[PDB]
Amino acid sequence: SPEEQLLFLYIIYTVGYALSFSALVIASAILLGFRHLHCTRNYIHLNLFASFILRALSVFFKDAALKWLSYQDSLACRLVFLLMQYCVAANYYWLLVEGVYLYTLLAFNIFEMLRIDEGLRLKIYKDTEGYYTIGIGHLLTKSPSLNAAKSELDKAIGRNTNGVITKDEAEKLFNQDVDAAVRGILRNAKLKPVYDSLDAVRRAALINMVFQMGETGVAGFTNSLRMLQQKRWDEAAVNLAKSRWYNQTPNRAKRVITTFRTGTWDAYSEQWIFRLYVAIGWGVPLLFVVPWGIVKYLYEDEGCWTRNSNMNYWLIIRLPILFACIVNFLIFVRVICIVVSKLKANLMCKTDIAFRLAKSTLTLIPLLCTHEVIFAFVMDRFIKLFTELSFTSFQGLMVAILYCFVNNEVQLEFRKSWERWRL
Ligand SMILES: CC1(C)CC([C@@H](Nc2ccc(-n3cnc(C(F)(F)F)c3)nc2)c2ccc(C(=O)NCCC(=O)O)cc2)C1
Repeated sequence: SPEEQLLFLYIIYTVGYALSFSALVIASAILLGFRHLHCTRNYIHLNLFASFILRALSVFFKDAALKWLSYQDSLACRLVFLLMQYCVAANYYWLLVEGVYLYTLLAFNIFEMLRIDEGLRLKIYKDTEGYYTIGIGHLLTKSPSLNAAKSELDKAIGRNTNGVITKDEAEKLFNQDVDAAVRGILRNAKLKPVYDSLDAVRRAALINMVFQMGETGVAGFTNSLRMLQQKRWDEAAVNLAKSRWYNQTPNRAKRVITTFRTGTWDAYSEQWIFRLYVAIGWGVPLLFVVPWGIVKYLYEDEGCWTRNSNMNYWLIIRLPILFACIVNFLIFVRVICIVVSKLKANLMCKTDIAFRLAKSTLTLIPLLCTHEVIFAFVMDRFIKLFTELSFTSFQGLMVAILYCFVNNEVQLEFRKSWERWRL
């Protein structure tokens, strides 16, 4: 039946956006409700959810305007359609930053963490403590002798020092120091059990302290190390502030403690980067959607601009989305090469955020960007192509699932909340 076909798909479409809207509002409530979930990774999710929520609001508003000159001829329809067009480009660009964020997350590590905290020295320097240092926090000896410090450095570099050491030589010594740090931890009775239990992020925080203080130095934090092993992050965060370490070097300690508390690199992120994501997710769509709207109002205005079959006016909304999809697939491929490298090299376990976030993002990219690429320059079996409306409707639901409901961190919050209720 012809009429039966169009009505049945209308149901699965509206229930698709009904299940998506609900799931996204609930998911967004979860990310906001629990304090522990307040990190840059989840904030990016909340903006991606909003773009799906607003898209659903367009669908419900269009449908709600059917109840009471026709709706096709009205200007209200063109506005709701223009808002819808905005949400779609927002989905694709918030998906872009979702990939860009992931890529940078895979590129940061302990070496990048220490290069920020320790800084870089080109020449030998006698620090406040009496120790001669160079490179990236490479302490030599406390011996008050620049003559012997240069010689002590000569043996530990290979060639004659003179005093000036190149950027490459410093990176070489930097690798030495970090490898020597992890060997210290694993050769310590009090540091191995906790290090083995920490995630890759909180491992870097533990290496960071050993890099500053020392193997036997950080082993003194008996009080903090125990509650770190027990997954009790927040209790250890306040405990680490009551330290000699925190009062001596406060700016560095607060960054390390945040990394312990949250398990993220937020304490090393620049604030302007997240403002550049919000300029891409919400800003760039505005840059091609409004000129599309203007030409389709001055030069092609006929039934909420549904008959988009004339001139270059189709291309100004389809080429920026194609651009977002091509890059999304380029990130898709690049990320996969990085993840399989880090997994093979035992740099990453399948238990880490970087891998689990890749597990979800690598799913959404070909899920949302495949259609746009396959039919790139086609303007426009009937029943079979009617199925695109099913996937686009459920799209928001799947985003809520992969980025919230199956997230391990949120599941911890529900069990931790249920535990408080009993005790
Ligand atoms: C819809 C489905 C049928 C498809 C989905 C499935 N997709 C998926 C699964 C695994 C790999 N994968 C493994 N290794 C690599 C490699 F090669 F290294 F890149 C990729 N890739 C893609 C999925 C499963 C598990 C999760 C998941 O737990 N998320 C929560 C993590 C988070 O968000 O915090 C997400 C998606 C389930």
